[PDB]
Amino acid sequence: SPFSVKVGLAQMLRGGVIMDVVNAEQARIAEEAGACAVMALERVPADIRAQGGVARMSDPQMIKEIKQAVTIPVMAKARIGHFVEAQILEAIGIDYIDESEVLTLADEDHHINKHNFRIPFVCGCRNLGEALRRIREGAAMIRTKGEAGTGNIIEAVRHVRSVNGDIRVLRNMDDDEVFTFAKKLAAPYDLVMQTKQLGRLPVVQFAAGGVATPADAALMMQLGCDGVFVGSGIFKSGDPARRARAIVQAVTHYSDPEMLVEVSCGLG
Amino acid sequence: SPFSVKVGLAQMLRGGVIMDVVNAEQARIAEEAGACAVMALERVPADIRAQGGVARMSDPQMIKEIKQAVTIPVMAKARIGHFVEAQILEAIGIDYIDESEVLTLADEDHHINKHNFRIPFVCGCRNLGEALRRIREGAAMIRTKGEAGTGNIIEAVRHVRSVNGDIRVLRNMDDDEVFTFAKKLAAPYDLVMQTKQLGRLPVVQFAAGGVATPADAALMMQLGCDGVFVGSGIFKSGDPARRARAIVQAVTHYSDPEMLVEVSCGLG
Amino acid sequence: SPFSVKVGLAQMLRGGVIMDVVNAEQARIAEEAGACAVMALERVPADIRAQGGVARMSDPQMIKEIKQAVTIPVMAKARIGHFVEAQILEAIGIDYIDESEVLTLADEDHHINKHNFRIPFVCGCRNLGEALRRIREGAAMIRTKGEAGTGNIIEAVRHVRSVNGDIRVLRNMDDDEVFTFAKKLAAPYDLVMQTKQLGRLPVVQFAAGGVATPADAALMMQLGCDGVFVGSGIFKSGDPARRARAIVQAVTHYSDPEMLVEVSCGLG
Amino acid sequence: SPFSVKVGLAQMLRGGVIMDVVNAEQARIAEEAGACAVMALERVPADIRAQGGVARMSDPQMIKEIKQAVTIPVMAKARIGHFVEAQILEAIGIDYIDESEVLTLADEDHHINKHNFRIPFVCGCRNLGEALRRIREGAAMIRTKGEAGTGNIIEAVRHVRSVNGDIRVLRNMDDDEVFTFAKKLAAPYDLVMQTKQLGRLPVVQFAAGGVATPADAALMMQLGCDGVFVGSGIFKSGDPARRARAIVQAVTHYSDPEMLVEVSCGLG
Amino acid sequence: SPFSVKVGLAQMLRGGVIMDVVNAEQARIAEEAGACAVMALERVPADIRAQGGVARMSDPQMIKEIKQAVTIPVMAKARIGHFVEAQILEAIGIDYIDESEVLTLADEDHHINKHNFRIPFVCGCRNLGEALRRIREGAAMIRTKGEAGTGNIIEAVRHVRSVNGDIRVLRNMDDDEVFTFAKKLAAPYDLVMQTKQLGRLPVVQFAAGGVATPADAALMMQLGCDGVFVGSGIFKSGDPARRARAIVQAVTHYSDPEMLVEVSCGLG
Repeated sequence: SPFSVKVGLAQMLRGGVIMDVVNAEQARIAEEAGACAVMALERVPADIRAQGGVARMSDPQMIKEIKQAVTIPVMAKARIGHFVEAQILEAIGIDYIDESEVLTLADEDHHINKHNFRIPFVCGCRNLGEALRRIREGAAMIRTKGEAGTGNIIEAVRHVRSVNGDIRVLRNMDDDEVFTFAKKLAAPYDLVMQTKQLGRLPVVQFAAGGVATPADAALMMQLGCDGVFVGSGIFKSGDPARRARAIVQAVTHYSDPEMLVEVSCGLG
Repeated sequence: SPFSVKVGLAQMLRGGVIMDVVNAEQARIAEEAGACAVMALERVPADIRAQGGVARMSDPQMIKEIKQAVTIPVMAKARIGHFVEAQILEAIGIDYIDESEVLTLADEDHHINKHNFRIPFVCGCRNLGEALRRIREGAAMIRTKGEAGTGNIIEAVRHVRSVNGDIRVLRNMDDDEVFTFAKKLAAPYDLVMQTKQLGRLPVVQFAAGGVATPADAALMMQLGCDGVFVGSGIFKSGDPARRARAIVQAVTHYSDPEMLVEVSCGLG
Repeated sequence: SPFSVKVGLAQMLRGGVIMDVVNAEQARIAEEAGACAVMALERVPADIRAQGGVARMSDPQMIKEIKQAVTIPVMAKARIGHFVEAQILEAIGIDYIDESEVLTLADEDHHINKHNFRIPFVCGCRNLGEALRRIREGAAMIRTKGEAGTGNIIEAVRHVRSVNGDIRVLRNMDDDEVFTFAKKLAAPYDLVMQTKQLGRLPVVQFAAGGVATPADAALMMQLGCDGVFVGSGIFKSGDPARRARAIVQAVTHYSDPEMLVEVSCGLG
Repeated sequence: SPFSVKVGLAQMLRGGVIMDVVNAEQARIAEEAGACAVMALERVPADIRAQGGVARMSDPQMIKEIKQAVTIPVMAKARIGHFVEAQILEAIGIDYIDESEVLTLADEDHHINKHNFRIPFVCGCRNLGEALRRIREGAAMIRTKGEAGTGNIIEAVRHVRSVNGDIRVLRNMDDDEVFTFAKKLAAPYDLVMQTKQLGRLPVVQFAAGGVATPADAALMMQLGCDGVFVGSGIFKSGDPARRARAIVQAVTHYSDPEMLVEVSCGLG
Repeated sequence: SPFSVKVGLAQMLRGGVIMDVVNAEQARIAEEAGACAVMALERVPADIRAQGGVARMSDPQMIKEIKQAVTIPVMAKARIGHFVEAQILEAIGIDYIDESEVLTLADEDHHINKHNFRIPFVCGCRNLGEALRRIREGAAMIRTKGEAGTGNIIEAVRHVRSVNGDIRVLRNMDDDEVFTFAKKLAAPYDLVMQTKQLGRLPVVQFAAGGVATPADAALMMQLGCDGVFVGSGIFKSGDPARRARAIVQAVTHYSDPEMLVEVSCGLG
């Protein structure tokens, strides 16, 4: 299928960090720091909503600027259910669309049908049922919804633990009981059974929302994530290159405390 | 698959009437009247529950007596979730097991995993979501839950209309909206989409529970059922052979009022 | 249209009394007493429900017996929503079908589509909205739901007053306000506007349920009904011929107190 | 009828964009950009209500100025239920009256009787029942109520999906069930049945309220609208001519992502 | 009676506009513009209450100034239940007292006994029952309570429609039912029956509260009012003479759209 191609595409991000960037300068710092992809963002949606505005797809022009500035994959956000925003993003020729709850919802009841696109989608989830629903709709990659722009990892920890815990429950579960389990999750039975066989999520699972420090990033990796997303927080500080490198280093060496000491020492 | 074989098996019952019988005499009357199958029943579960007892699988001996007495397929009831009752019934070599809510529930949370058997199962449903869940569990044939032993068709009409109505809703529905629809039904998405393509249920759909008269049986057929189940009510009356024939005739000639007049004239 | 033909058919009953009969003897007494039609009834539905049973269409045989016994029109009851019962009744060749809430409901959500039949239907109503809904479905004649087999006129008076009162409200109403009025009635606007122009119901309106005495029958006529239905109560008394005649006489001479004295004097 | 003439009048706007304008300068920009009509507006009602004022019909003088400045049809708003505002607008000789919930309600219980006018009316709706009610009152054209002056498309998407979804439900629905369906919609049965036969709304259906970007406009068209309304937002920006052209282009080429990229590139 | 004399006095205002004036200059503009009476007002009660003060009878001196300045009748407000304020107003020799809910209530439970005065009273009402109660107390003229100093006609429309609608209901109503109707209105039966015979209110019925534009004034007249009250809004604008004349012209020519266009064109 093209689906498995998209899934495979997403797997090459495993082990990596993805950074929110608002311009080409930041994008290069990200790339040099060793980010595996960048997320293009006209403005931080936190700030647009804090001022009571609607947060939409970013201007294609500014996305084009970032796509040119770097050789690593570029991602951008479409509003949930806004399949035309996604068509535009596909046509600009970015690598991944993030169907993002951080932007203003466009459809209260329906997500984008992501199978109708040739490029892979990221979606958020709070639990396994939601993850499996996004995947069936054609998401090639899952992140935690976490908590947008607070710096608080508590929500991301809840989500990772929730998802991973249900997968562990599912792995050992009497097969006869999986029907009821699928009902309670309101998830497609066929994806539930596949998740059972795999013993993990059929797609790459990243942590997102709240990851603020190297320690946070490493925690996410130790809890069994495949990678992390980081916000614009990195670039709103001193030596952005250093803070960027630190989080990449944390994710690469997530089980080496000595390394984590080094990258955290003197960050502010 | 063996699944499609079981589904195909069940199609031979299309256009037919299935009658509850409590002995071999009744079974022969049923067969001669033109019933397409019989349902073997130690005792009427209505009466066992009315006297506050538990209603279980029938004695294999009495089932064996009925299997011998007739050449039409024989069905018997297993309690919901009682997979060992089903194993016994399979080994006796009956034709269809009815996983029946009319018997005392054995498992509050789980139905039998019907895929683990080589003979086909009937299950009940009140709506499409329930039907699709029973099918995914491996039911080869669906009936309405209706209302056991009241003679009141109202519940069966509700169920037929409910199921058929949702199928019609599903047939025309924007494909992008079917994901959410599957969530709301708590039904496997893949079976929902298949039902959409077929424009009907993937399995034979019978009416059951409350069908008392020729008019009732014909109504069910006109509402789009593939056949009907009838209770032991038939044999608690004056000329059981006549009443039996009448319901068969009603189902065969369900769109011929003239015929329905004839079979109803002078029944009591 | 055939609709207007059915409406016209029903208008021939204007000024008349319709009597429930359970056999041919009673039917002839009814006819000779001057009833404009008879309602065939295997058994009184009151008694079938009082014993917790289901009340359905009557046996066509006993209906045939009554159709033969008399030259006045014969009516019979179909369960609400039971369109096959109605097909049978049509094919027997009776004159009017009563879609009757006195029988056990067959469809909780839908009435018979009465346009699909060539013979006229009676329906019950409690108010104008309900009346207009039954008419749009193709009822040619409206009766009050009243109160089955209590002998208590209070419900019938409520219904007549309700319907007539809303018609009077409608007759004078600002045309610009009729849209909202139709919304509140949940009735088809086109039938509402027609009722406004006519200043009465587009169909014959009879009183039913609770009419026990000559005084009751005359009251209904004075309140603006076109005729009345009477139950089997008549025949559960002395000189049924006398009691029958009395109600007919009451309806014919409903504004002549002297007559009403005469027919009521010495009845019980 | 004059009704079908008004419906036909409105159909000429199919495929088009209608823009809110507050003066003649803006009106010409709209016309040159390729708008199919303009909506004349003294002031943005959002601002009048935000300052706690009453929003009424616009001054006829300023409407006259805009009618002269352009050759495309002119629309103006009357308060709901304010039939005299509508008479004035008709007499000024504008092309379409919008009975608009964006203005201060004049009649809590009744809309204008739009049949009493010779020029066509637009009304808003949230669902099919409301649409069919406005049409029966004589609206020649339906728009979504959406959400006035937020730039948030979510309400408009809900409304389109709602209306279109119920039409799809209605298209396939058992005819016998349409009576109850009309009751639940509180909509005229005759218009419900007509909508069933047509398989779409008897009138042009436009999207309105929240449409902010080319992507939004195209989404509405992809969801099956016949055209869109846009607010004064367009003219509160740089090169208003460019932003205006962009939305027109988006609606014309709503299924061409490449086009949508071009018109969205560099908009701000 | 003196009552019918007062009623007749009030009828000579039929067809007219009454304007709130706060000085003699405004009073003359009103008179020249063709107002049929003026309402003397020390200060706008809206402003006295907006500043948390009590709004009472106006200073007799300022009322005397207005009575001298014009030859048209002068009205003034007394607080509800404040019969001594009314005695003072009578003694000053004004023409009409308005027992006004716009002023601070003086008696929570009782209105002025208006029969004890030789000059006619105006009272407000929201519905027919309230109107009939005020009349029995001796009001010679009824206005809607509407909504003081908002410019919003919605409340006045509600009241007119309410009153007129109940009168229409009453006109056609079965006489036998009028007793209960009077109970539900908590209105004197004798005035209810009189209103029934007349087919309208026994006294002049004016619209008041919210009438802001010519269109508003004409709407009130088209809904069946006998005249309108207008607030000080007129004089808080440009060319007060023009705006004054416009509303008078609107009420005189309330069914001529062309006229309404002319008087509304260029008002602001």
